[PDB]
Amino acid sequence: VRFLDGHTPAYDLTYNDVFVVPGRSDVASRFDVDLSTVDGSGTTIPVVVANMTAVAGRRMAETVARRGGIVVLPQDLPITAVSETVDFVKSRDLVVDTPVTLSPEDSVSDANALLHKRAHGAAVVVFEGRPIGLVTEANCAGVDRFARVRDIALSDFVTAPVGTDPREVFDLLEHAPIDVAVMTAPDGTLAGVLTRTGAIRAGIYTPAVDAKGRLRIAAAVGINGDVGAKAQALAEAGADLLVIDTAHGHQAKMLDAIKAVASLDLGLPLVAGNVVSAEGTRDLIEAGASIVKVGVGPGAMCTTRMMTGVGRPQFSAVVECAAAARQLGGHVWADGGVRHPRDVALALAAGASNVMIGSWFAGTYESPGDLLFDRDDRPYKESYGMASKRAVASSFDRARKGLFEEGISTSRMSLDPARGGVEDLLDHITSGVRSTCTYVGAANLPELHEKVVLGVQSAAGFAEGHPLPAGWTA
Amino acid sequence: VRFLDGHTPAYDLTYNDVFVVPGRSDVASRFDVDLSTVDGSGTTIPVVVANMTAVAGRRMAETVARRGGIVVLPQDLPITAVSETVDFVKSRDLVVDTPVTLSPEDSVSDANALLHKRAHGAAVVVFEGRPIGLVTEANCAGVDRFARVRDIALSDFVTAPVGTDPREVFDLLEHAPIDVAVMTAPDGTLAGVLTRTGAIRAGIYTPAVDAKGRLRIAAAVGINGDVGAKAQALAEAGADLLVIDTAHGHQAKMLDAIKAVASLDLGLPLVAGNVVSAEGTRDLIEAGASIVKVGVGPGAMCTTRMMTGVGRPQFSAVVECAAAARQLGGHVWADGGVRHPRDVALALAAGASNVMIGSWFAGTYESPGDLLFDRDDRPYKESYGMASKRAVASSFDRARKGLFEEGISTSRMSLDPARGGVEDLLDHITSGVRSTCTYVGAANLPELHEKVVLGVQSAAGFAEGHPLPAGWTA
Amino acid sequence: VRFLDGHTPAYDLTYNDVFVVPGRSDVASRFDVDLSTVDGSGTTIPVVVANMTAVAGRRMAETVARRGGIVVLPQDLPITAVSETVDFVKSRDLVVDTPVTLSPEDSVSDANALLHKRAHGAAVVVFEGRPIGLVTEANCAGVDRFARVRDIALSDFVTAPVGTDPREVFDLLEHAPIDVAVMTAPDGTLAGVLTRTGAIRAGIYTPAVDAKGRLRIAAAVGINGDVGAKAQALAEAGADLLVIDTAHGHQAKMLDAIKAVASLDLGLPLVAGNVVSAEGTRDLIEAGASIVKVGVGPGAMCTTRMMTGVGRPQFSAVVECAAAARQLGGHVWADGGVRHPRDVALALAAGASNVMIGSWFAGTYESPGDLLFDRDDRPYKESYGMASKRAVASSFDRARKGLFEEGISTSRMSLDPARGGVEDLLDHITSGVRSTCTYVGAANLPELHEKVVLGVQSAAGFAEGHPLPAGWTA
Ligand SMILES: Nc1nc2c(ncn2[C@@H]2O[C@H](COP(=O)(O)OP(=O)(O)OP(=O)(O)O)[C@@H](O)[C@H]2O)c(=O)[nH]1
Ligand SMILES: Nc1nc2c(ncn2[C@@H]2O[C@H](COP(=O)(O)OP(=O)(O)OP(=O)(O)O)[C@@H](O)[C@H]2O)c(=O)[nH]1
Ligand SMILES: Nc1nc2c(ncn2[C@@H]2O[C@H](COP(=O)(O)OP(=O)(O)OP(=O)(O)O)[C@@H](O)[C@H]2O)c(=O)[nH]1
Ligand SMILES: Nc1nc2c(ncn2[C@@H]2O[C@H](COP(=O)(O)O)[C@@H](O)[C@H]2O)c(=O)[nH]1
Ligand SMILES: Nc1nc2c(ncn2[C@@H]2O[C@H](COP(=O)(O)O)[C@@H](O)[C@H]2O)c(=O)[nH]1
Ligand SMILES: Nc1nc2c(ncn2[C@@H]2O[C@H](COP(=O)(O)O)[C@@H](O)[C@H]2O)c(=O)[nH]1
Repeated sequence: VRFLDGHTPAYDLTYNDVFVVPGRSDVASRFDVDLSTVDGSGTTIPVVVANMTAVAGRRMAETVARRGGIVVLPQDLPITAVSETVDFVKSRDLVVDTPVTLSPEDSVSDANALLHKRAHGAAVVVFEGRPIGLVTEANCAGVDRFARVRDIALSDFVTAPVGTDPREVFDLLEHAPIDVAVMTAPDGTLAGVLTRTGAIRAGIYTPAVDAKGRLRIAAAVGINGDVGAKAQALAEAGADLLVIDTAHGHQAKMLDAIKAVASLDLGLPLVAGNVVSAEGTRDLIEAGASIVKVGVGPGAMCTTRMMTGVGRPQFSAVVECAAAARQLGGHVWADGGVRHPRDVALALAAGASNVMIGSWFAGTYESPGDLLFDRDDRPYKESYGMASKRAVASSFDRARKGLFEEGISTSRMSLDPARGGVEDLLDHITSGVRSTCTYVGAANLPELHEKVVLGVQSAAGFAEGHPLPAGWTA
Repeated sequence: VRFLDGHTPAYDLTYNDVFVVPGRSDVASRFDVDLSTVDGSGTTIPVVVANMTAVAGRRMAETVARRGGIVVLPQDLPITAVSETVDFVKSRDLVVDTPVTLSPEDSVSDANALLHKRAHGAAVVVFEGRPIGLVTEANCAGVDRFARVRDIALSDFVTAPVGTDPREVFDLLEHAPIDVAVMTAPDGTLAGVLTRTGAIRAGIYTPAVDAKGRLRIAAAVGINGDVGAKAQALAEAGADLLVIDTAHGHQAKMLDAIKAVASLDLGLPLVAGNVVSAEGTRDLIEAGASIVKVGVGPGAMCTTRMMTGVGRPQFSAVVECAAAARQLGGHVWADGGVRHPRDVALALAAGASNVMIGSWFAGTYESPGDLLFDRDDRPYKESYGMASKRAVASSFDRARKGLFEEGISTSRMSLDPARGGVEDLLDHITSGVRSTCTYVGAANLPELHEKVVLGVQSAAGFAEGHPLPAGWTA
Repeated sequence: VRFLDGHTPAYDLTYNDVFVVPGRSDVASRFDVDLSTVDGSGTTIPVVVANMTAVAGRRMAETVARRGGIVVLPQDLPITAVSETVDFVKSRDLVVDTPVTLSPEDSVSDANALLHKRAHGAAVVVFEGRPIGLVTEANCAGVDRFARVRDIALSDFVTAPVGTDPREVFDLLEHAPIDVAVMTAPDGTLAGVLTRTGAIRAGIYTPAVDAKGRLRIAAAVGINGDVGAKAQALAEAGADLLVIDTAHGHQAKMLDAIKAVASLDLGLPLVAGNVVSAEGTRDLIEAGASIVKVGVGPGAMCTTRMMTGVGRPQFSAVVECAAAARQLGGHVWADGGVRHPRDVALALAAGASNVMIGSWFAGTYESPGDLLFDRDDRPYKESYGMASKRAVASSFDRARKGLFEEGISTSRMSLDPARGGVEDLLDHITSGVRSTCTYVGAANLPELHEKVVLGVQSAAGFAEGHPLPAGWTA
């Protein structure tokens, strides 16, 4: 990248210490620029969900892939579970979202636990495939948590067939007291759900599709065991991207695993990490990987920076690894340290093909973790790190390792009471990246890398401006 | 009853204004006295659970009937639901309690919502009828609320066949880290659960059984509609006692309903209410009822005392109605106003055959209401009154009545963190009644009525002594 | 009245110390009993709004008279103001309520200050008489308080002509997101507003009408000055009842004023007060008054009980004055001390023709005082007493009296966040009185006096039962 004249700091910079100065801009609207990545991951937006078990899940995978991102399935899960997740994700529609389906035979608790699994805010109830009503939080607040759901269904809900123009759906939901509309198949069976905000998004975003036209999804494995067999098994079942993720990516085991996956000629683009050095990035590229994950240490749940002096400020690491990868035709991802949309924009301008986002997304409805309400009754979720799952390999055997593996750190990730959905932070991040592109004047992401000019700011320089409202950022 | 010389107050007395003075006592241990009632309800202890939908339920019915009480099924429930409740209650064992059964296919939320449905504190998991482990609160605290239960089962649990002496079970649970022991059938199938405290109680209490030997249960109906048909339907399905419960028991509709049930010659003893007058009690006895419920107004959720000057201090009402009923060979129950075991003892000495307890029991695990945790994270349940269900009889039709029916009052009934089970308040109440009998010197409940001497105390006289600890009383 | 045998207390009783015991009841539904008073005031419900400047006003007068009560215009107001109030009150419709009318030329502050002047919760906007939309609190929360109202009008509102059956209106508002429906004249001009709850009430209550068919209203004067001229002036302008109200009603000036008004032969029934003695009541009856107000001292803002030993427990005073008035064919009103509906029921059973309610009603939208929000942001109003206006008669002249007149006491009267309207407390009071009548078994108010049986309870006897929720009672 290009820095301002005289900006040659003697220290490595994180996101807070570096900024972007505007430049020659010819575009006007932020919809003119495109966010499609060129790394081969196929994402039309530069957002990638991390490999954390508290962030990556079925609902988040489907939701993010619908809006143009990709989600990496967490490492160390049964092959059956990840295969089922992939089948569900690629079985969903490209445009209409799937609501929370409940049969009247279910219990009220089965509703109250699922209304917050999606950003819709109101689950749907189906009877032999026919959607007969909606179930909201206000309906289940006063009822026993184990009465039949049929006691809670309300018949005031908007219906529309699949293929309906979102323009009409928006006006239908304009006067509807509930922001949820049921989309039904031409035979009347429930096909999905189209939120008013989701209806608006349907014309803005474009889903990341595979060669068949289904939602893209990524899977991950560790370096322990037969990495080749695990990668081949994940390839058999649906998979659009392979990510080899470890706490330390500059290991001999890392290179051996990359070589093992590359020798299988699966055709899937290969992603590895993490290294915060040009030497590590070029070594991983040479080993056969197509993409190199960068961040080790800036992870919001990563205690390596505190257990050990090992780490690096994220921005400088991304810049160096991006230069190293582009010298060899590879690509890199920024991993961790993503608290604000400015982090996404800064990492993308630093040369990353896209940005891998972790615990920030875990504080949303679509995250696999269950929603909790704190002492002050604010929506939040307890996000936790991968810990030993990123490291190399009886109860005594478990205790021998777990005594010295870094503890599973947990942070209270609060949701924004209004924009609590993952699509809402996707909107924030996409708006930020588009604003950065317009300010720079670049119409596409490689142009965003090429034309950006960066500068160094002090701690007080980070203080100016307006901070984010509650819940929009970690 | 007999009052002290010169104690002729000019005001009606509640429980707080009256006390018991000791007398000639020949018994020493409180196990020497028996608490069996003579009203025909068959309860070996004078505790009866109220007819409130927040107190009476399947679990409370079974638990209280096991320890010698009886529970009245709430009025205005479907015939199928009450029939299923009765079948379950009479299908359970007389000695061993039933634990919370979970299959490994269930979700973690289905456990976490049920561990607090019983006072055991740890649910059991069954696989094809074989109990394979226990599930406690500490196990489910850190796991996602929708993983399979099999991920939570712990194999450290005590096993013992049915018919095992509780003496051995107590010593088995002496060193067991979990206070829950699994009782299994001779073929290995799960038959029930025997808590250490429950094991101790098994030798103290004696269950209230019917003519067949199954747990007794009572059902209730209102005065609206075909009361005779409803009573006959409740008689067809298992039922050990019929309670006609209304907000006002001195009505012509009340007498007509009593006559209708009496003309059916069901044989079941008939209970009616509520009247706080001797004239009302004798009228209800003449109408055909065998038992008259007394309290109207002292109910902890009854807002009639505040909506209207209508009401009465509970103790004087119980004394007068007891005298009226005993003049005619009938029996009476104290209804409402039961906050402390002293209330039970005072009502029983006042002449009531047994005591009908309401919202105090609703603050327990066995109550049908779901357990909630307050702002300070203390276990409590939101108990609510019957409201319009105790009164005589489209959405407009519902709004016409509900606008003027008394609102469903709700109170924050806190559980005691240690003795939160309904059996624990049963132990407190039974210990109090036995202590009252020993202090009076009576070996049986009619002797408790006959030999008791009461006195009147001021508000300051209620201040002396030690108040109950948190959660033991409402 | 009749007390229980042995209930002969040595102290005068307030509402809290006395209760009602049920009796022979033949009626079942509380709509069977009628609440019409026989004192000649014409009120179909026993609720009368006090003479306090913080309670009696145009909106409260119209609202209470619509539901069957009467409101006494405060003493010491200009003749023009009370004449305008009377003309407005008698100019309104008997069934449909009038909403808050706003022209688009008005300011947003003129809306935000008026949305809380009525219990509707959403004002109406008219353009040349045509209602073009509604204005709610949520609409004005985010806008500058001085933009034009036209920027706030929302067109989603239900319309219905006058004479429409409330059955259809209820179903129309069933799915409407706003609880406010606009009632329009057959030519399209705005005629009033029919709230869903108001639509239900329209079939329950019956308005108190004059000989012409317009809403009844009462006016009040002091004893100072030419009381005859003031009464004649109030008679010229519309008036349905004359109330001579003073702090001390057993004065020679009181008798002289009563004689002066009686000599005018206005025909309007005459009400005077206040005396808490049989001698005072009979003296005021002899002086020419038809009704005697009783309470002096129990007033929630009356500091006479604290400045002076002068006063009386309200219930005993009402009983004695009721007996004194009925010995002479007169009638009495309970004045002050009305915190709960039980107070209304107890005073009515004590023999009062109806109940005069004060600061309890001032904590409502319809009260003339402006709504305030406290430190915790809870809706409340600062109710204040009449102070020197109830007593007999330059800045020095003002300071000479005001230094020794009792200070204007002020209390923080909180509204219930849900049922904050005066019609809602009217519903509570009417439901309480009807419940008392049904428990007693009386079908009409003189029968409620005749058939009621009362008893004395201690302070602990007042503790039993459930307290009111927040905001329902003072
Ligand atoms: N009735 C009903 N059950 C559902 C629905 N979605 C999920 N479930 C059930 O709830 C379980 C947990 O839901 P998931 O969201 O898949 O699980 P999770 O661990 O919370 O999150 P993921 O990582 O997305 O799997 C599923 O295995 C189903 O048994 C729904 O819409 N309706
Ligand atoms: N797996 C499992 N499900 C249970 C168990 N007990 C109850 N359930 C289920 O949970 C539902 C609610 O339990 P109940 O306690 O009967 O219902 P409630 O309304 O909370 O209380 P009750 O008044 O006692 O019925 C039942 O209808 C069953 O479907 C148990 O031990 N194991
Ligand atoms: N635009 C508009 N102005 C109103 C409305 N009602 C009252 N006002 C104006 O606001 C003033 C105060 O309203 P009122 O409620 O009559 O006065 P108050 O002193 O608050 O209470 P009252 O004792 O009922 O008179 C009136 O004199 C009118 O000028 C309304 O519906 N629309
Ligand atoms: N070493 C380590 N890294 C973690 C852990 N949990 C998450 N990470 C890293 O941090 C990233 C997410 O960081 P975030 O975007 O939440 O700031 C993950 O993609 C992963 O690279 C953990 O427990 N240990
Ligand atoms: N009028 C009335 N009585 C109630 C209500 N809920 C409970 N009760 C009465 O109060 C009794 C329980 O009182 P507790 O024992 O909780 O003080 C019940 O058995 C019933 O008689 C209600 O909503 N209204
Ligand atoms: N002496 C006196 N009585 C007052 C004052 N304000 C109200 N009152 C009395 O108290 C009554 C209202 O009492 P409430 O119904 O609010 O308890 C009024 O109708 C009036 O009789 C005041 O300032 N002084």
